[PDB]
Amino acid sequence: DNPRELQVKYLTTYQKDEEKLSAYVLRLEPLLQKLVQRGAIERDAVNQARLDQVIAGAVHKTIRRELNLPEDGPAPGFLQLLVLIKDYEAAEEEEALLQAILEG
Repeated sequence: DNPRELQVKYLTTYQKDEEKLSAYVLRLEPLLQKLVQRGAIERDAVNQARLDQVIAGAVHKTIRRELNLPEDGPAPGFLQLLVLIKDYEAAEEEEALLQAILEG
């Protein structure tokens, strides 16, 4: 309920085994915006905070590279990050289709 408790819950929210990364980011977003409301995070840090937790919580332990995002660079906005993830998930689906076919 209080800001620290909200922070702990956000930081310990992790991507589920069979959850799409895009669904994961969508699930995180309300929690992040609530943290902004309660003063636990400043507006100007939101994008970085978002990216950080995606990186921390993702099943893919090197997702920052898969999305071609470099450290130190500026954090993408919400919609930009979602589009990067959509493109990534499309490519992953292509790889899965190929594996299923070759397995014929």
